[PDB]
Amino acid sequence: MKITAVEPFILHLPLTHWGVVGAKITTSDGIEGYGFTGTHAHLPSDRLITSCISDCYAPLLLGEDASDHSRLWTKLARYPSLQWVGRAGITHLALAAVDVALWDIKAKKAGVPLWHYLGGARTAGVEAYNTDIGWLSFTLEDLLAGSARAVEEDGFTRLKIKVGHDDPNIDIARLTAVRERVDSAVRIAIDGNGKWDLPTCQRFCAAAKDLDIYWFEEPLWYDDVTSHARLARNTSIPIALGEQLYTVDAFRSFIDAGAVAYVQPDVTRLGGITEYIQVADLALAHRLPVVPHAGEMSQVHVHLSYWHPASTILEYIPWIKDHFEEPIHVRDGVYKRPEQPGASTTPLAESFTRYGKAVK
Amino acid sequence: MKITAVEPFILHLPLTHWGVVGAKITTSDGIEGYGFTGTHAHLPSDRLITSCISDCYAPLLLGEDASDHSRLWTKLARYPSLQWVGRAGITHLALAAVDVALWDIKAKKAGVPLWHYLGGARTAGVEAYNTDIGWLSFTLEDLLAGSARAVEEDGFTRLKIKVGHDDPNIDIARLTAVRERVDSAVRIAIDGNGKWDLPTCQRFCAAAKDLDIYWFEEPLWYDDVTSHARLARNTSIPIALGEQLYTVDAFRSFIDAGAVAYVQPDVTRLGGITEYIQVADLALAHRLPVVPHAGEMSQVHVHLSYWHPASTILEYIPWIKDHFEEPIHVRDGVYKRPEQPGASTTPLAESFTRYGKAVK
Amino acid sequence: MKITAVEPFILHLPLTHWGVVGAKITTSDGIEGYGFTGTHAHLPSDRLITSCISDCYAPLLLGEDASDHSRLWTKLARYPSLQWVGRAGITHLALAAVDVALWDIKAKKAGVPLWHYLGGARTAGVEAYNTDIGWLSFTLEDLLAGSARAVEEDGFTRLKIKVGHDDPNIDIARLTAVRERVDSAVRIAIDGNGKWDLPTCQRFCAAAKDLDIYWFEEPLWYDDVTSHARLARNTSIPIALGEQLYTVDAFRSFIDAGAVAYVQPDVTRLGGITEYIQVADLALAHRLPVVPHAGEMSQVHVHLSYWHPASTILEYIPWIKDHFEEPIHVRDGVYKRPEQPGASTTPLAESFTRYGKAVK
Amino acid sequence: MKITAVEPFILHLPLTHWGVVGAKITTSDGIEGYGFTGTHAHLPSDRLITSCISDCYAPLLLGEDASDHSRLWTKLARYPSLQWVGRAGITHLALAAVDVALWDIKAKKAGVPLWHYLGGARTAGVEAYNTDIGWLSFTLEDLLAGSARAVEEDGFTRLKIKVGHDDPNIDIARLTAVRERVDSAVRIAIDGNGKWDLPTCQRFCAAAKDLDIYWFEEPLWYDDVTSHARLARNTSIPIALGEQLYTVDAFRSFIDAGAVAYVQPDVTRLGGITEYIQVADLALAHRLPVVPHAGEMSQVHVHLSYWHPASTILEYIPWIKDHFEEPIHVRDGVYKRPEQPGASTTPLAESFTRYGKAVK
Amino acid sequence: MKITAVEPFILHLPLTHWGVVGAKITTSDGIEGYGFTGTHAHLPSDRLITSCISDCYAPLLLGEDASDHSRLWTKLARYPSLQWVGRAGITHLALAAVDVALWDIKAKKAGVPLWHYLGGARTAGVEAYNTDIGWLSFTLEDLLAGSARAVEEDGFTRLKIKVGHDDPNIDIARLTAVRERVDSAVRIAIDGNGKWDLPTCQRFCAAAKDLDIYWFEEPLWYDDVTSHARLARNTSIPIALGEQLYTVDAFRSFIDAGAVAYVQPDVTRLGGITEYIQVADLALAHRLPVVPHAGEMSQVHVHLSYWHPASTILEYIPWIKDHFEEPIHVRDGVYKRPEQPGASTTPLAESFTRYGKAVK
Ligand SMILES: [Cl-]
Ligand SMILES: [Cl-]
Ligand SMILES: [Cl-]
Ligand SMILES: [Cl-]
Ligand SMILES: [Cl-]
Repeated sequence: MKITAVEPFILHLPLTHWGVVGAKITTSDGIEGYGFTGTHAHLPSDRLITSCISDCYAPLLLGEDASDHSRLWTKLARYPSLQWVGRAGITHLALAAVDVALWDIKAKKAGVPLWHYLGGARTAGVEAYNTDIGWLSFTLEDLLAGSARAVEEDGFTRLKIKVGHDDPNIDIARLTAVRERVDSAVRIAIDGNGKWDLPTCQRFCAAAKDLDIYWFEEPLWYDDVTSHARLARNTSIPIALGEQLYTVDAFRSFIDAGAVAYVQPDVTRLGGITEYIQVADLALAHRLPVVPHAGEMSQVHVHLSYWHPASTILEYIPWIKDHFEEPIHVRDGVYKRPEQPGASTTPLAESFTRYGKAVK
Repeated sequence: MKITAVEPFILHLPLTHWGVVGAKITTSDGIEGYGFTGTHAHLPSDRLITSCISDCYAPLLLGEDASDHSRLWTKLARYPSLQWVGRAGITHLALAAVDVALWDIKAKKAGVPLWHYLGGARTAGVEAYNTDIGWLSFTLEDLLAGSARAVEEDGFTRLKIKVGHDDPNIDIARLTAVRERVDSAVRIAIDGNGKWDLPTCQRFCAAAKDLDIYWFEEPLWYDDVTSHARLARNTSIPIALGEQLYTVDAFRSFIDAGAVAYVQPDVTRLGGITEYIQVADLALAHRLPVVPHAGEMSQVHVHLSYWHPASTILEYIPWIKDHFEEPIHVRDGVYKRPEQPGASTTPLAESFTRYGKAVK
Repeated sequence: MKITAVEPFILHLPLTHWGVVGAKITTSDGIEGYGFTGTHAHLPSDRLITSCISDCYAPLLLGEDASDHSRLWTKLARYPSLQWVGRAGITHLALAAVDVALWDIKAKKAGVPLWHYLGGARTAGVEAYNTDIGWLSFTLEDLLAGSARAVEEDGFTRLKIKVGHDDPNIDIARLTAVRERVDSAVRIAIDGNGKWDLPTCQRFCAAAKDLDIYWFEEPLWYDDVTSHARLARNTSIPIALGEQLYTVDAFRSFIDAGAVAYVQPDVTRLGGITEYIQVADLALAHRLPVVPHAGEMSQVHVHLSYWHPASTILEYIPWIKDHFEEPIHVRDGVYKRPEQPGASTTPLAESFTRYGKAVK
Repeated sequence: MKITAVEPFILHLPLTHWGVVGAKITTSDGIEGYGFTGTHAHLPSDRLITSCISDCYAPLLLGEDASDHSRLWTKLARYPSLQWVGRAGITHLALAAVDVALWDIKAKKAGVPLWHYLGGARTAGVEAYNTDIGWLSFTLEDLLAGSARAVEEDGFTRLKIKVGHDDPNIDIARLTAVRERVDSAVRIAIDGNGKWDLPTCQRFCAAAKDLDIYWFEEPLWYDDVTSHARLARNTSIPIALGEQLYTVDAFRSFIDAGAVAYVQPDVTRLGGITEYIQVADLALAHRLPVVPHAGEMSQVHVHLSYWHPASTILEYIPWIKDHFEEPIHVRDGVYKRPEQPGASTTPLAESFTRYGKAVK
Repeated sequence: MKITAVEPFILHLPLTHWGVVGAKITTSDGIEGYGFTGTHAHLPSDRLITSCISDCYAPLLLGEDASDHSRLWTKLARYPSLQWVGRAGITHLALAAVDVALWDIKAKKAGVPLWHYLGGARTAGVEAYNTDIGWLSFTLEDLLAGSARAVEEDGFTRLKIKVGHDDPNIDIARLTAVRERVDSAVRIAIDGNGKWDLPTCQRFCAAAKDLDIYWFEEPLWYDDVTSHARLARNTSIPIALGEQLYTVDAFRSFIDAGAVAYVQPDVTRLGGITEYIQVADLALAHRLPVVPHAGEMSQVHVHLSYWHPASTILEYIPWIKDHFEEPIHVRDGVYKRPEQPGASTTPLAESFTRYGKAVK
């Protein structure tokens, strides 16, 4: 159906805030689709994304058939003046938001949740891992208490804990303490957020040999394929990355080099669901697991991980879920399978009233 | 909707015959989907495929929601007793037929042609190349006359000519004659159908250095990645292959080795549209062109090439088109964009009446 | 001598059953040869193999000199309509059965067991490893009791234990318990049946560093060479595979990549003895050991491992041996050397009466 | 000296227009530095860059010592909320403008042209190549006349001609005609602007074997390293690229892979002069020539090429030079060495009056 | 049957002479097997081989079952004191003679020619190439006359011509003259007998670019794998080698490095038929053609090429054929298929009488 309106929006949601920055696209039948990227919720930079949506993309969308999501992806991504200042960064993040909104429309029009629209479920239950208990800012005391709570009270058996102290031996100590505190059958991944260099990572990985580390996410600088490839060969600890990669080309470079074992596409960083599927298919071809980064707090990725056969487990951070018409939900470490039509990107009406910010 | 019947069929269509061997799948709403593989039309081997469909796959399909095409692909592909004698060959070809039928249903239920269902057109016109004028059995005078007719009367600007004489210099002579006869603006690809070894191909490619060969399809043994990689490095002539590869895994091996430049998935050889899309996405990640082999005489591939953004040109062989509810059609070297709901796999009643063969 | 009859057969033998699916080939002198592949004993899929034998291969065999086993291998394997839907899967499994039957005839006509026909014994005793005590379905209690019995009562000093729980630490625990229970001089190989991905295998292999694992069979997806190559470089635990590979080309890809150390051809998966010997010679060239997978429960492989100089040890599963005219036999962990003319593929006459199933 | 103001500006200069989009930075002593990126001059996208400068970077610059250009590069590039939506694209282009402005200030305060500030001249004369005669839009007669005029009347001995027709043989025809028209001592580089795929490029390069092509710029997709590496090995024609690469990391990937011989950093695409120097030093380490792309129409690059010892020749496009206080000037194919203090980025008042656009 | 005698022999046959140096092995049933290596017919070095046979191998053979050819190969090859001074050279050449004799016995006892014993014919006719017209010692006029006679009078369509002048341009001149004289449909391979170094070969191959050279045999030093690999990548001319390689290990090194395309095992250099088959199987795995070198003047290789499916064409040199009970025979460029029981290694009585030399 024809697109009749494209309206950007900015929500600043409490955890200082997570930025949900995106597009509401309306079609002639009254269906409204939502898509968004994720930000640090600084208004002036959020507005660069919304300005791209309203000022650059909206004119390319109005009057077009929203059903043509593949064709429209290319129309926007390859628009010469925009790709000139793009292929990555703010134009690509704005593209992601539009793309997700178009898929939300497709599934809504079909009257089904996105995982069903795409071809059905590949599992009866997508297992979750809890990231929210693992932030680097936590004292050891608080890291331990939250980890224990997640496992002993909330039924998680998979956690992700941040590392990245200047001296990685501090992280060895923290992880050692967590390993002593929780049951051995708890899986523990770690995440360095690109903080360390190759030699630092080599030493840390050797020192972590007995800690049963599930994966090491973003150990090295985001755009440095070779360091990751060298690290992967130097340790048995699996390397995970993808959060920060904007394109299928970047994923191909990392995957083909053996620089990543756990592939982490993100519809808010790549060009939406469209480019996500391309990367997930690339991972499938290599028989590598797809574990997407929660740039949208898993609101979209729950669908993709219920559907795409290379998927395994799914990141859980509960910050924003209750602000959506269909919150993600985890019970005893398993994601509920979505039921509502669309991609569960639709915020509650009150979310705009309470947390919305002016785009201009 | 629930699957209520699965009926295999065999057509032996004249050009000595082309085998259209597949499945008609009916759902509770009365919609009928068709999918098929392509064979040499020998009844006893055709019946191995249909028996797999009726005796092995039908029990796994009846009562299932046809909408769940992704889940059902896995259910059939990974059924233990079947994959034990599978992963390639008969079982995988039967899987392809089923998968295509499920996608035909999906697009029929949506009321749109498959290319539109998938997200819209990536081009206003898919250019064709004529393979039917180039068979190795043609005398030089007939090769010349047909090549010239296709170009000068029928408006093709792209041809594919078979090679594969025991002495490749005979093929050099034939191609030299065609090049002299037709305008220089005619693109001419060639196809060896896996007939030669590496050294033979090295010599031939060097001898063809001035013939402006667009690509060399299946120069070497189908399962030999390394020979293709070595050939690709030894010549500037691009290598095309894929029509004999059964799995995404095989395509990954060839693509990552630099053993193929023109990637040729085939929904009749891979596991249908489902696996085709995975391979096309893999090619996209490498920025390689997707030019599918006409194992279904382009009835399905016309949709996929109109849609998938890595697609370029499309093989044309006119043998069976007139036996379909929506025949492919090429005018002035360009494929007509399909209009009818479905994947244009539905044959006419006359085809079954005149050319249908008993499956048991 | 001329082939006068080709008759497929299906036996379902108790361990729910193992399928012995093959061909009985009769020559003009009254000699009858037997060859077979192995299946899960599901009648409808077994019949695809027998239908290939009767409907496609028999016409190509009747009247031919059975002595010409090499020429006939090519005649069947490369028959255009069949290789079109082959190179792997059901056509290739049917080929294996025919090939083995032809070799059984050759040795029977010569009046000697196959290992002697081929050129004599390379060892005085082929050592066995017991797989039958190691199934993944066994409780730890039963795994321990059977392992202990095999070693302490039955004289095995080599075992193979299955792994592949979703959490490999469960397999670490099981193997740790077995290692504690049996003497240190017991060799223990493991087998994952392609269940895990690369990062999972890396972690498991590191965690198994002190368990003295003899080899790790099929750790990764069967058609994924690169993951196996990366794993092999990441651990000192040797990688074994081949059970699932249909062709010499696939073996070459794995072997040349350093993706396999223990080479496991199988006459029931490859194209019979003919293709087995090619793969064993390929392994010999690389000075790698040949340890064939018991797809025929070692009835044929006992001959090949007594003869081929790259051979080392031999898998033992006792399910079907007593149904043959010359059962394999293991005493104190050593295979008896076969005595009877042929390839010990001939079932007892009563086996057909008791366990035979109609092919049509 | 302390930064007291940061003012973005947008110029749309006629050649349909070239966008000069940047920042004027004022220090407490009244010195004004100018820096800019280059765009297609579409106001709504230009404003994304200026908004980043005013809304995001200005608060990080005001009150800082402009002398600290290295520290300030890092402060802006790594500001967490900005790098989160950056590392490339809009934020990085805005960073480039700021960085160039700070270097302009540095050289102005020193009272010398930038090439002198940096350490003096590596050559008595930087030779130019004329790009402006070679646009793909030119008819053959106009391509010929302009190429000949540049050489025979204006004293150029180096040209760059666009390629990129759908059929590269049209480009072969055009280049053949130019080669026949002009003296053999004229160097002719070509530029495909990322239009073709690997196989197309292989065929074209082989067809251009006798045309004495100096380099082939951007033959392939900008983010595809492997295709460039494979092409570079397949032809003797040198590959040039860099004008679309945003980071030193991307340049390292291409250079180390042997995917580029002529390295083309651009201060308007990389993070200014600061990052340009890093890339030029990387090229120097590989003994590869540095030939920067004219994203700033060589106003800045004339300094960098006069100075950096890996520099060779310099692109010339005359579109905007007359709008600057110190226009580039080429006589007899040689660039004039800049004389005025600064980086020759200061535009004339008339340019703002006639071609300036409102940023908000 | 038990071996009752082992008698070495030396024949110096005229073409200055070719040395046929080997073993006659008698079994208890009176069957006599013959096998031999090929030498330059210098008596004192020939006697080293015969002394190894009589003094070292005979004691290991007497009383053994000749049927056990595989076991006996190992017994002799690995005898510690012998392998200590072996693995190549004299001991291995003597081993070859013994091995061939045992296979001759095997086929004689079976009452069939060796190609039939091994499993039947892979072709209706093995094509020959004439080497005897191409010796480096021939003047150009004699090279021309003989090449033309072979083609125009004797019906050869395949020739091999020696190269190896100090200045390879003399060889270019000779080959150019032959190419001008004979029809273009004549295939012409060349052979340098290890005379040149890598750079010399690179220049020669480039100079031969238009001479349609079928293969370049032994271009480089026999034990230098890397030079061959580098040459093979530098030219389209195929590299052939193997006639100087003693072991399967050496062949594996060359084949896996891409240093050979035409694989040339020789039963007189490798350890007989036994090792030849291993190498032929290795070549088959790589889909490379097997074209054995005539160290036994094709008396044995005619069988192996009629049988082994990787075989293609066969070298022809007529020097010694008339001295055998079953001479090779070539008519119209095709080898006669052997008919007599055995491996056609049995010499005529006259050969011993006229050309036999005392071994002690
Ligand atoms: Cl996982
Ligand atoms: Cl194309
Ligand atoms: Cl072993
Ligand atoms: Cl230069
Ligand atoms: Cl050949």
